[PDB]
Amino acid sequence: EVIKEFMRFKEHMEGSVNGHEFEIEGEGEGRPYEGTQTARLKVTKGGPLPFAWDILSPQLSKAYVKHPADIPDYLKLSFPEGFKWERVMNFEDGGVVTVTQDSSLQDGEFIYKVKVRGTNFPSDGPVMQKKTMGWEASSERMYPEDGALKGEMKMRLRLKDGGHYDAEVKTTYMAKKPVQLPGAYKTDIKLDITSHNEDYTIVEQYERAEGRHS
Repeated sequence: EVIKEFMRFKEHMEGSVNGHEFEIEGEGEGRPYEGTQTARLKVTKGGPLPFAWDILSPQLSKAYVKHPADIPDYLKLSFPEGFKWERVMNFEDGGVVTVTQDSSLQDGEFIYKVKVRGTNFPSDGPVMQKKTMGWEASSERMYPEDGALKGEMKMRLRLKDGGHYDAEVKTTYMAKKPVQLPGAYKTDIKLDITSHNEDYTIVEQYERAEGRHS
């Protein structure tokens, strides 16, 4: 089995949000079959970012999702070659983030290359004003479509005030080879920022995800 009970990953992210370019590198580790992982991230160009780290967090690892045996683990099955994913997040106030990402397994470690593009966030919004405080747990609706695996969910970012700032998120996950697509199901996910420096140029995150029938 190429995917061991303990697996590390290395990741590179580049992109821009509202004209601000940046780059981030990260290294993480986790238990793929347990659906858990952590990562140490750092801004390597463009720091400090003038927008909420929260919008980048979900872009930083689907090989780490616990699945019952009766649900094909399409994304795990896709390794070592890997899979690619593209996403769009439509924020309630007009902000948008589109992402393209490549995942592969090279020499016992996952390699992630991510490109993010965010635009149209109001300068007085919670994103550009950094007033968000992490995501509430989500439940992504997974389903096979067009020979790919799709994911649909509304995500809620906590607002420093006490409210929430929402996003309708749509993701397409496509294995590099036609590994077995599963039927429709749901994945409960929770991502936590467990540590960060004041200006978020150094940040640590944890995420637990588990697939279950809907």
